Amino acid sequence: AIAQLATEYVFSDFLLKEPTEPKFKGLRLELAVDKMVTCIAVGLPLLLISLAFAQEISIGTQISCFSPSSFSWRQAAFVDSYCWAAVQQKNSLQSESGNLPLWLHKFFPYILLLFAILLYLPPLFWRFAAAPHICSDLKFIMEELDKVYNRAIKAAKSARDFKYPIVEQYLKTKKNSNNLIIKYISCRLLTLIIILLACIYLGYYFSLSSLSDEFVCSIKSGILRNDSTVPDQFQCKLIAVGIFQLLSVINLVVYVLLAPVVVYTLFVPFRQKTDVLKVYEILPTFDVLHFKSEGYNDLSLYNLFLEENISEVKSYKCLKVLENIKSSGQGIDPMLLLTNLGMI
Amino acid sequence: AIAQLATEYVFSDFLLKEPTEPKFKGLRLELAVDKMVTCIAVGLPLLLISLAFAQEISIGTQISCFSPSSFSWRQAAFVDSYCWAAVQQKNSLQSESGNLPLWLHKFFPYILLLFAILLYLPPLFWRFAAAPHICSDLKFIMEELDKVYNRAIKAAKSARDFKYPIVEQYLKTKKNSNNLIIKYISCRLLTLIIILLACIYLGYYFSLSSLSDEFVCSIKSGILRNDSTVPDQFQCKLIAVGIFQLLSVINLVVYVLLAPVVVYTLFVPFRQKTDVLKVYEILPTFDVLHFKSEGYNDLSLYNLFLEENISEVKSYKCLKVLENIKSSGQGIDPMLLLTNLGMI
Amino acid sequence: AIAQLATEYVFSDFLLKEPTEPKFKGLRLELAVDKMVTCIAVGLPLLLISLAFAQEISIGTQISCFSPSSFSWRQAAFVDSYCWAAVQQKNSLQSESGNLPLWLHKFFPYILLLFAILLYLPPLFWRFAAAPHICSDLKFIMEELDKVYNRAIKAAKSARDFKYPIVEQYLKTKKNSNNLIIKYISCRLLTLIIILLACIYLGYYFSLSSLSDEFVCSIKSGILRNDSTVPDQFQCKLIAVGIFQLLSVINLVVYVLLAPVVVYTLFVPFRQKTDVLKVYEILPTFDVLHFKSEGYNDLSLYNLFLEENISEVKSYKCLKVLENIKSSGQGIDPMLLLTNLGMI
Amino acid sequence: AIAQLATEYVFSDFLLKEPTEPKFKGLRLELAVDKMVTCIAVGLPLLLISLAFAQEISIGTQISCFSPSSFSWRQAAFVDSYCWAAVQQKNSLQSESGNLPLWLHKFFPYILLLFAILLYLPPLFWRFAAAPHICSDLKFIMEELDKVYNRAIKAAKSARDFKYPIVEQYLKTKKNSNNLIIKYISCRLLTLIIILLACIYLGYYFSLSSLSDEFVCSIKSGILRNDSTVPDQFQCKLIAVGIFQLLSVINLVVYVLLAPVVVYTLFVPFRQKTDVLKVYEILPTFDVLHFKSEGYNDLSLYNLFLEENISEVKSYKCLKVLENIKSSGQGIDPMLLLTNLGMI
Ligand SMILES: CC(C)CCC[C@@H](C)[C@H]1CC[C@H]2[C@@H]3CC=C4C[C@@H](O)CC[C@]4(C)[C@H]3CC[C@]12C
Ligand SMILES: CC(C)CCC[C@@H](C)[C@H]1CC[C@H]2[C@@H]3CC=C4C[C@@H](O)CC[C@]4(C)[C@H]3CC[C@]12C
Ligand SMILES: CC(C)CCC[C@@H](C)[C@H]1CC[C@H]2[C@@H]3CC=C4C[C@@H](O)CC[C@]4(C)[C@H]3CC[C@]12C
Ligand SMILES: CC(C)CCC[C@@H](C)[C@H]1CC[C@H]2[C@@H]3CC=C4C[C@@H](O)CC[C@]4(C)[C@H]3CC[C@]12C
Ligand SMILES: CC(C)CCC[C@@H](C)[C@H]1CC[C@H]2[C@@H]3CC=C4C[C@@H](O)CC[C@]4(C)[C@H]3CC[C@]12C
Ligand SMILES: CC(C)CCC[C@@H](C)[C@H]1CC[C@H]2[C@@H]3CC=C4C[C@@H](O)CC[C@]4(C)[C@H]3CC[C@]12C
Ligand SMILES: CC(C)CCC[C@@H](C)[C@H]1CC[C@H]2[C@@H]3CC=C4C[C@@H](O)CC[C@]4(C)[C@H]3CC[C@]12C
Ligand SMILES: CC(C)CCC[C@@H](C)[C@H]1CC[C@H]2[C@@H]3CC=C4C[C@@H](O)CC[C@]4(C)[C@H]3CC[C@]12C
Ligand SMILES: *[C@@H]1O[C@H](CO)[C@@H](O)[C@H](O)[C@H]1NC(C)=O
Ligand SMILES: *[C@@H]1O[C@H](CO)[C@@H](O)[C@H](O)[C@H]1NC(C)=O
Ligand SMILES: *[C@@H]1O[C@H](CO)[C@@H](O)[C@H](O)[C@H]1NC(C)=O
Ligand SMILES: *[C@@H]1O[C@H](CO)[C@@H](O)[C@H](O)[C@H]1NC(C)=O
Repeated sequence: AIAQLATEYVFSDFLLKEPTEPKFKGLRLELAVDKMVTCIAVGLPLLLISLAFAQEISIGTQISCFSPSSFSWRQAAFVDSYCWAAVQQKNSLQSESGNLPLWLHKFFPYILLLFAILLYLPPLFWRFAAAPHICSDLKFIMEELDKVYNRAIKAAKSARDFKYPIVEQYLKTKKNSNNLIIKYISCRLLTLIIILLACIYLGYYFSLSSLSDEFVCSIKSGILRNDSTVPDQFQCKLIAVGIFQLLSVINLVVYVLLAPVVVYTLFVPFRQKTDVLKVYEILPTFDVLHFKSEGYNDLSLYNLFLEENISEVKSYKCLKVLENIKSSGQGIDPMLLLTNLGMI
Repeated sequence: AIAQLATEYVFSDFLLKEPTEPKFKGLRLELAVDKMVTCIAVGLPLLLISLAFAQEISIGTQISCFSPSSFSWRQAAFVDSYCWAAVQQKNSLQSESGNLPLWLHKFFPYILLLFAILLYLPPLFWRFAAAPHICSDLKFIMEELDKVYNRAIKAAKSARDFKYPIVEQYLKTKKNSNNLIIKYISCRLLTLIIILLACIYLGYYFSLSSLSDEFVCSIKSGILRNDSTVPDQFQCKLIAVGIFQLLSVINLVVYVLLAPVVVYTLFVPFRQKTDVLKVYEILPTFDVLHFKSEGYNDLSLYNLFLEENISEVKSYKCLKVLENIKSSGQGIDPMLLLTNLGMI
Repeated sequence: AIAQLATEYVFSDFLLKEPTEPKFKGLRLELAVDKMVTCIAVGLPLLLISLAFAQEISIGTQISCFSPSSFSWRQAAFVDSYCWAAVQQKNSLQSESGNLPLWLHKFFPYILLLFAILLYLPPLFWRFAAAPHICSDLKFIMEELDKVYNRAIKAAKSARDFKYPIVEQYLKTKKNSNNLIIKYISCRLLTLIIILLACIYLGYYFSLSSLSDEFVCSIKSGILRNDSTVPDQFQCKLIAVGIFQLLSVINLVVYVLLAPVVVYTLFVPFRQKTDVLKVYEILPTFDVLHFKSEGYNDLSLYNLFLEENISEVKSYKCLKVLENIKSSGQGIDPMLLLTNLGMI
Repeated sequence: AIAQLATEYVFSDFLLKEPTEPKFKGLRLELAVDKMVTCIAVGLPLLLISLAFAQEISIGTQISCFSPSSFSWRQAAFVDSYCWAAVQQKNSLQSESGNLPLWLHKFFPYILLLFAILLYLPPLFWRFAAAPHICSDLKFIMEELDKVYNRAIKAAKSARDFKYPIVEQYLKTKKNSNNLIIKYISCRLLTLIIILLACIYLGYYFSLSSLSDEFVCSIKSGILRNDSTVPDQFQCKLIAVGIFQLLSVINLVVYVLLAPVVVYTLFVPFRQKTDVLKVYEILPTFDVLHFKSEGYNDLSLYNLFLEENISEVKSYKCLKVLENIKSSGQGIDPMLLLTNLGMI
């Protein structure tokens, strides 16, 4: 039913499932905006496919040819099925709009499924190629941040009663390499191109005259070519073409609204803001150097992933509340850190 | 069946599922009133869609055109399907009420699903954008309250046998920022606007003459335009239009009753009452300062979320019972706190 | 529905399920490229089979013979079923394209299923014959790497405050044996041959005239051979043949794009690059000798499997970050290793 | 659907499920070749049964008798059902090929299911009679091997810083008894005989003229015997007989390819090679005596089961890597064993 399709595709965790494995425990591995874009671009065409053939919106068979009254039920069924299979056969049918509109009307669900698959492909390539590496690197970075926070609080407590910046060096090294950012931009660009092509196709499909679904059909090949009792042609109409056009314009609207989001996603350096690591600069055990901005490198992408999935880090949360309290400046950062006692 | 739909949509945890993740363990992340509003506004139109096409209420096909007796079954089926697809084609049909009523009668389930999706969108935006931040902040606040309660009871026990207000400073800082409250008000306002538009549409749909479902249909395009055996027109009726109007007025009543709730929700400062933190003011380790009221800021929203999901805090429950006992004044707050022995 | 099939076969973990057993905990046991190739080559033909007979794309029965009007419904049904069963019987039918096109049109789903099974066979043979051995060997290798890393860090810590290369000897011994690599190459080659044969078949099927689906059928055997009221022949058409050809060309395109991937897979020594063990050469407890390259031996395959599933090793990750930091050369490898404190 | 059947029967763990009980944790209890043979021989005929009546390959009803035009739909249905039930009644029908072909055409699914059940019976008898005993014995043997390995490594460590061969005596005793091997050979031989009988039946079924499915049917018993309006006979055809023959030849090919595998399985002593226990002979605590070869006794079968499910033993894996390293001979077996430190 329509409501069942809605529950499956919008109100359920459709493509929102976290990786089912212990390797990525709590790691999104995909930005929220990218996940939203993929979920829409994939589950919208599927939802429209399901809707267009819902038991309520669908009168019945997808084509009716209006055989003569003399024709029996199965003769008329032969006519309808023959014309359905003959939309491909150009000789059989003669339609003013041509045969491409008939092909599109017959295979619209296939085309929507193709667009959905093509849009799901780049996210899958990301999740299967560049996701494990970033997951491992980000897990190491979070562990290092937790360890340095613990060491700093222990030092502060000892004072009240190595020291090498490994994480900073690793981030600096990531500043050079750009394979991950190149893959990310390539997959986003392919998604954008697929969306644009889908928009072109949907606009063309919705621009039809709405009468191209009606085509003339001739079961006059073979032994029936010279038969007399059979009329030279029939009036066939492809039902649900109006529904297809409505859903196609809906998908076109959604995709044109979505494309600016993908373009904004492509410009990762601009998105790289609100320095996540700036909060850690007040730790004595952490060097006061952010050095993450203004670069078409994997460093900006790692900064984005950190700003996305750093809320799960207790040390980061503690430092964030310390920073927020520092806005008033009533107290002292080391005193607040010592009082917090948030090692684990 | 009707009962199955009821069990799925009203008697089950439809959209009442808690976040399936360890990050939010026991945190609602959504006020009870907001959750009720979203659940109604989403699962009502879906329930009505399912009901309108239930196997019992539905006689059968959604349109019947009453072809002549001479017409065969599949000729009549062609007529019915053609008219179903031609509700869009204005030239084919001539109805007194126009063609918009026919469009609405055909696509009412789609319109209800659209309203449900549009009403579910703002809650989803909230849960995916502003929910993680408030979850982390509120978890930190609850942990700080538990820790300060433990410290105060330990101090009392030591007396019988830092001290910095970090949580108060954090709340004071939240008094300034307003991004969360702005997002909350924006999503509530969008929900209200969607509800009002849905009410307008449902009132228009229910105000129809009830005879607009009957339209005249002409299969007279193409080779059949000059055919003689076919009548110039047919009498088609869109079945289930009365059911659609009944369910639409039901949804209109529900939404007009719900809109005052959304308006009341918009005025969060008025809702900010029954100070949750007032109970903690009797703790020696906690400063006697509430400072949370009369502000279009995130502080009021945090106060609401606390008053919502603070019952899970054992220290808060203990302080609440101490406060309630203090109404009589027979005993002493520190003595009762020491006797409680409710560290964990 | 079409969307359900898509969810099952592309958006779900179809053939992507990890081995359901404690023996292989986190071990892929199959390279990512090989898994992708198998998943495509298997779940594409199945998806096309499901699509070709979807409730929306399918008009109805797969063959209609257009019995005379005098014929009753069940007489026409007998004609259709007889011709469906007589596509095999060459005498009954006379078609210009022959009888092989009719066989193919009738049994296309069977042929796609056969290709899917034949393509799934070599992966299954691998997973049931050569997977347990490589799993055990690789688990031992990872355990040895973890143990040597722990010993090296313990030695470094002791200095700050046996020694036999068992793993290196085992890898060197693997350099000689080649049964695993021979099995891998044989299964890949069989997969490639099956893909090529499938491409040949699909090209032949798509090269048909598109009118071979229309064949002449004669129910004139037995008592009906000399019957007069029955016409000497009927015009039968195999519906969905156009859909079969469309999906067959789609599968042909996918398989021709996939075959280069399989050919590249066959050349494992070229794939053996980015020495995984090179990072471990900086450990005092590990001998400085890689000795893994330029060989049609199981050593290259083991190197590939290591480069695939070594990210799960904490010691390997730590050594990798040490290597990446060494690019700048600011610090010292032993000092960084001591500071890391990543025993477990 | 066809793809669903494929997923259930070839791509899923059909009859590949490990024993669902804690008694056999990780013990196959069935050789890989035997499991493959059983899985094929059982799930192939079931798959063919499901395929032959798939919603796509099946035109409709399994028999059509071509009643006269004067006959009504339910008169024709009576004719078809009567002939379907009268394939057994020899007097009613007169077919050139006889009545056995009609029996076979009607009950082919039953015959395939019978063959599948008969082939599944011997494996079930094994798993319910001789599997628990071998499971217990093999678990004891693995535990003894682990214990002796632990004792030997402990002795080596003590030197660096009872002694009775219970397992060897148990294996020697198993050398005498042969009940398990006799049961194994009997079940394999019964499986082979069932496969041969199935091949005979399938060859006979596929050797039919392909026109035996067409039989003459006479509804002329009872009050209708002397009725005039009813024709003396009808032309009935059993649909799907061609599909049955195709699938039967497929099953015949599979079974003839499989029978050599079963014959090779029967010769267990030849399969008994690559002495698993030879690796343990280098342990000081283990006597240097294999004494397992060249015997129609349970010892060879136990050797096969060990070679199958010994990879799960850490001590065996360690000894195997020690053996492989000994190929070069660079080091010493006791030194390598001491350095390994693989007690558990
Ligand atoms: C997804 C991508 C590939 C879709 C590409 C656009 C498709 C949907 C449409 C939009 C405009 C279309 C073209 C418009 C006009 C003509 C001229 C005609 O004489 C032949 C077909 C041809 C050349 C059409 C082919 C298909 C076409 C290119
Ligand atoms: C992503 C955005 C830009 C998509 C907007 C849809 C655009 C591309 C659509 C809307 C209307 C469409 C046009 C409608 C009609 C025709 C006439 C036909 O003979 C050739 C294609 C052509 C000229 C179409 C080309 C594509 C088109 C311009
Ligand atoms: C969800 C929102 C967009 C719904 C908006 C209201 C819809 C349901 C209805 C209510 C009143 C309607 C209008 C009433 C009268 C007319 C005048 C007529 O000559 C053209 C249509 C037009 C202009 C209608 C368009 C659709 C309309 C605006
Ligand atoms: C949220 C609350 C206010 C909704 C209450 C429903 C109201 C808005 C409904 C109920 C009856 C409706 C009217 C019924 C009939 C017509 C005549 C038509 O030619 C134009 C629209 C118009 C004038 C409708 C406008 C909307 C309407 C006034
Ligand atoms: C999967 C593998 C086995 C498929 C092999 C190719 C199949 C699909 C096709 C492609 C070309 C075909 C051949 C083309 C021409 C002829 C000549 C004709 O007089 C008899 C059939 C015969 C000999 C065909 C047999 C089937 C054939 C070989
Ligand atoms: C893997 C790649 C190479 C596959 C590409 C498809 C090729 C092999 C296909 C496409 C068109 C096909 C041809 C189409 C028509 C005929 C005529 C027929 O009488 C014999 C087979 C023959 C000659 C086919 C042989 C195979 C063929 C050449
Ligand atoms: C599974 C086992 C039992 C199958 C045994 C073979 C079956 C399928 C077939 C193969 C050959 C067949 C026989 C061939 C010829 C005749 C002679 C005829 O006048 C009576 C039936 C009889 C005697 C057939 C009986 C059934 C038969 C034995
Ligand atoms: C396991 C292997 C050997 C099976 C190979 C199938 C063999 C046994 C099949 C293939 C063709 C079959 C023959 C086909 C036709 C007839 C004629 C009939 O009047 C008696 C049975 C008889 C003589 C069949 C006996 C069995 C048969 C020889
Ligand atoms: C049909 O009859 C015409 C008469 O002109 C003839 O040309 C044609 O070949 C016939 N077709 C068939 C299929 O017999
Ligand atoms: C139908 O016949 C009329 C007669 O006036 C003619 O004008 C019209 O073009 C014909 N239509 C078709 C589709 O042939
Ligand atoms: C049909 O009648 C013809 C007349 O020539 C005869 O040859 C043939 O044998 C008959 N067929 C049957 C099945 O009785
Ligand atoms: C049918 O009529 C015949 C006439 O010869 C007679 O012999 C036979 O008994 C009748 N059968 C029945 C069932 O009445």
